[PDB]
Amino acid sequence: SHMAMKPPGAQGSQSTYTDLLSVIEEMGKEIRPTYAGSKSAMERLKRGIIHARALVRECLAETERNART
Amino acid sequence: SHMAMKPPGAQGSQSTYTDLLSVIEEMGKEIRPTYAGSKSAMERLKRGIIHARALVRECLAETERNART
Repeated sequence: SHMAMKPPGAQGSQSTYTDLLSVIEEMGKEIRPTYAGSKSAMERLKRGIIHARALVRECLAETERNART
Repeated sequence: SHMAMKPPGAQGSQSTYTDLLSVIEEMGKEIRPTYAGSKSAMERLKRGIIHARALVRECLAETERNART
């Protein structure tokens, strides 16, 4: 683990993978309307997990070949 | 069958990023009690996004070194 209290933001210029970074936040913000009983935002929140589940799965393939530090 | 194959760890070279694939689905399980008004589960859902977004930017460090899309 790494608690980035002093981060570089991200700046990982890899759009297809940065979709994953985006989706985490898109869900993260729409947790509040979901919690307020909005099934519309809840369905979007779910669909974010499906989107991000596929995102990680596809990236795993080349990240296996990458695995850099 | 179902369009969601789950490989735990074939080649050991995507291991920290495999944890992220777990976190995605573990946010998926928090959605239903969050929507049902459970503030504890909602906090676990948000802290799931905090965990997930961290793991993405951890990889973005090495993923900017990579350049596909």
